[PDB]
Amino acid sequence: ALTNAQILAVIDSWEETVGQFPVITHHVPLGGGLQGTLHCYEIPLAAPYGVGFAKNGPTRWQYKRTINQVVHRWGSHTVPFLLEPDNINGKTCTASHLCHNTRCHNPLHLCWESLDDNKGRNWCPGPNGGCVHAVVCLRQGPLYGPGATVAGPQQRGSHFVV
Amino acid sequence: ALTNAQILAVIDSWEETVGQFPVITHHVPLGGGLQGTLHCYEIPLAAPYGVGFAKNGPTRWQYKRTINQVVHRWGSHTVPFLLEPDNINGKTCTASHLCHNTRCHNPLHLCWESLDDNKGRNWCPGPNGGCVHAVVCLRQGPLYGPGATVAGPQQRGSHFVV
DNA sequence: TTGACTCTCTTAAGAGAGTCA
DNA sequence: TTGACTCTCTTAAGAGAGTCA
Ligand SMILES: [Mg+2]
Ligand SMILES: [Mg+2]
Ligand SMILES: [Zn+2]
Ligand SMILES: [Zn+2]
Ligand SMILES: [Zn+2]
Ligand SMILES: [Zn+2]
Repeated sequence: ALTNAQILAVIDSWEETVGQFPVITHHVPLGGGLQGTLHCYEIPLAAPYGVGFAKNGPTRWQYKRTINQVVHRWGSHTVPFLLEPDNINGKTCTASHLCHNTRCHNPLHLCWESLDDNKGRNWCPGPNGGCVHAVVCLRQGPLYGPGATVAGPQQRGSHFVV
Repeated sequence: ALTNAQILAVIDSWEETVGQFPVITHHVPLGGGLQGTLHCYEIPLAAPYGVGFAKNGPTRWQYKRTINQVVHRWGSHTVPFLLEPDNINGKTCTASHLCHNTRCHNPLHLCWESLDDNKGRNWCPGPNGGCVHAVVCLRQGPLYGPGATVAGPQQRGSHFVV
């Protein structure tokens, strides 16, 4: 809600509830042929999810609290960042999973960045493979690799140059 | 159904027409601090675009040919790939700009790959910066770099471990 | 047969808000 | 007040199809 105290109280309640989510260990590629381990705090697959939490989509949740007799609601991963600017360079800030695990609500696996920065982590080579993200990746992106391109650049005639 | 010969004729007419589009020289990052040059064949900003071409969205066009009294229509960048498989790994193939210039219709700047592979090129370090795409990038992706993350991973209490 | 418009849809990373009990 | 559902929306890489003359 409006006050900094009220916002801190929301973050604190969220952390306490998410802190009781099951901790699931995931071994992950780091890049450079190395492997690491992440501990994701995973929201349950079905209700009940935790005090204040409800599912609005297959992989979407919201956190809600009643403050000053009014319901305040947020996307479930946005709560750690309620004191941060909600835009950057005219682009909306989004909660971005460094662990690429949507059910995870571990704030140590989240950052707050444009949707383009968020998406791009999917292809990052990872913290031991050349990640240049200033807020460093925790793992190689799941889509990193050579791809599966069916056909490359080509022409039949002689009208084009690269 | 259109025969192989008829499809080749469509591709040839498309190439003839696109080859007469304005050719614009662009200096581009290649990765590794190097600069290169791409020559884009750019569809006009407003009608007329060229024989067979029409705009269906702000940066979307279609190519249309009428063969034996039947109207056939294709997305304007898909025509080079009409003799190729149209899916791979259960994913639809998409025209993918290696030059990242949507108006460009140079077939030497296009490849044919899944939408995920397509998107990922936006963040590629480039052919001189570590590109691992099997069909190599022509330039560093426009969104490559450290990003502009507003807030990184953080907690207020001690409920979490990474 | 052709041009120049019109409309809505897909995907996978993210969102806000309403209906009931 | 809290829980458990419902719906549609945003973005930026990409699509198919209709109307009229
Ligand atoms: Mg993400
Ligand atoms: Mg692209
Ligand atoms: Zn996680
Ligand atoms: Zn990274
Ligand atoms: Zn081009
Ligand atoms: Zn590449």
